[PDB]
Amino acid sequence: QQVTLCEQYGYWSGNGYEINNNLWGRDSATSGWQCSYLDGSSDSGIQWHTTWEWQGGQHDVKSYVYSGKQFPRGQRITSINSMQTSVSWYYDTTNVRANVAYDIFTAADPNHVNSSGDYELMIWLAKYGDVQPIGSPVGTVHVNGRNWELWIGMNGNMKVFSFIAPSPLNSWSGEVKEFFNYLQYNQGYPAGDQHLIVFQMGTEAFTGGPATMTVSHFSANIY
Repeated sequence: QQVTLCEQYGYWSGNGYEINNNLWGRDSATSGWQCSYLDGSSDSGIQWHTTWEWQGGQHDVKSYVYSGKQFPRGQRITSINSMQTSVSWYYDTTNVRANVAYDIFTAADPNHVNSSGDYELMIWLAKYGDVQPIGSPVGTVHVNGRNWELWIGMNGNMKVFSFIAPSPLNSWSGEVKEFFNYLQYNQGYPAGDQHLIVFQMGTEAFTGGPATMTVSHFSANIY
């Protein structure tokens, strides 16, 4: 398809969802391109896909195109009752260096710019090739009925918690409050002083292609 977004930061919004052709790191590449496509949307979720090829800058993310759930600013993490989400996705080739991940920012200032936060929570449903999260792994943790390798890193002032699935999860239904709750009581995360800034699902593309990630369904319910 209904909408095609090939420009850097090309953007679509509808039904409480959005897509951003978020090619933030494209200058790191020696060549390449990427488009994002809206296949359909309703109040209950969005269907979209992205196709890309990127070369050069081996360890650099070229893009994190995403579908975001829209929500009002000002929701304190401990006051949020549910951050339920469901996704089904597939890559047309595994011969890429890329991941599939949720990206979530929180900040003490509820009006923080949406490109960062005081804290970042990532949930990596798949990783292809030798790509690795920021920081270092601290062990396996059991969260929301599944096991994850937890990585902790620092990007400027922002502390980053990345939960990595042990094998690709092409379909996942989760309660993201369980991840914040785990962090609150095991990693010193000050959830009572933090507010939700973004809630996104997408793919970080490093190198390879042409490759397509198709998202058959993405939805979230935040209240």
